[PDB]
Amino acid sequence: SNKGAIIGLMVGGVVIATVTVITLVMLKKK
Repeated sequence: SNKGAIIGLMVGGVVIATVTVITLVMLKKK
């Protein structure tokens, strides 16, 4: 359908993956 369609999920796929790492550290402040 579109080879570029995935190129847009690059920037949106890294951010959501970064916040997940920080979240784990948040609760670690226990």
